[PDB]
Amino acid sequence: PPSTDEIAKAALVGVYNNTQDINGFKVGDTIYDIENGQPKGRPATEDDVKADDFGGLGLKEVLAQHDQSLADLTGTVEENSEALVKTAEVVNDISADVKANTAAIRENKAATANGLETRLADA
Amino acid sequence: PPSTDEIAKAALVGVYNNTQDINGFKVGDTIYDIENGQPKGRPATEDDVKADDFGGLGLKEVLAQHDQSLADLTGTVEENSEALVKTAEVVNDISADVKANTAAIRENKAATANGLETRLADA
Amino acid sequence: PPSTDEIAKAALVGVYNNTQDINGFKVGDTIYDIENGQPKGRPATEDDVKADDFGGLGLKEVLAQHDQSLADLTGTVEENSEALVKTAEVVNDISADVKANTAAIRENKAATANGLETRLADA
Repeated sequence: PPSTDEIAKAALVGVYNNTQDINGFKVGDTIYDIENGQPKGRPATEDDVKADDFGGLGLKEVLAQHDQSLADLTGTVEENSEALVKTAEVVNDISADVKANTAAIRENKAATANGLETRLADA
Repeated sequence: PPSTDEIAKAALVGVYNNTQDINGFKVGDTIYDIENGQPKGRPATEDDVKADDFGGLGLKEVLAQHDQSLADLTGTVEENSEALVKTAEVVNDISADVKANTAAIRENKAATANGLETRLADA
Repeated sequence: PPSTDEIAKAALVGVYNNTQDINGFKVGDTIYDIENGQPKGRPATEDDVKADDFGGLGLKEVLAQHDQSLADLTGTVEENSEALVKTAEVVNDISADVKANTAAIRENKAATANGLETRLADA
């Protein structure tokens, strides 16, 4: 069987490894495992750091980076939403002016006494 | 050296601390450390909660909040993408009408017997 | 009291559980607890997997999924930002053409000798 002493040491080493998973590690930090039922330390190299799923940052630090990313990205998305509204307002305005002008173009597309005397004269 | 008993107790306390990191803690939860090689508990105060990198939420809960944020933010981004397409369609439509009207404005910008008788008469 | 042996075993089991929280588990993985101060294993069923807050993925894997989501979503948001700029440029262009045409429509909306002789004749 494993003695109480071996169990205890394996638990302590396990705890250390989870603590590095949570809090991160860097070049030169001790990395521990169990060998001959004894804890054995060696220094983390840059290869160990690169082999870690998150480059040794630890879960807490990656989560903090995600908080910053989320807040920043939400800010850009908010700026884009407002730009969309402003653009839609302008476009509707332009849509009214193009129709008013169309109607104007349509509209502007408009294109005895004698016997007595004789007897006397005879004398 | 540290006895088996001290190793075991330090491992148990280490486990408890990682478990609080993962699952969170709140005011009044016991916080444990090792003193004189013995585990020692004290109550978490609001100062301890505030001093934690994630306010005592724990890694699981912060990750759940990130799941909700991601799903919500992706929904807004999806709404913005569709608004963009609808806006582009309308704008292209307007772009066709402004050119048709321009051409119309261009186009509408258009702006013996006698001797015998005598001898007789003599008589 | 709890013996050193019980403390050690409880620490080892605690470590295993945190390690599954961090790294994930799947159907058929051993799940351990403490019973009669002894560690006791049983196989994870699909019910256990479903009962886990993240379906047994583990914190590292959920964080990796969040990295992929963040990078992808940031890419869409970047595409939307550029589409917005291109749309705004086009709209401003159209806004200039609608005003030029308006002014054109306005402008095109334009709509003794005798006594001597007698004495002689008498002879």
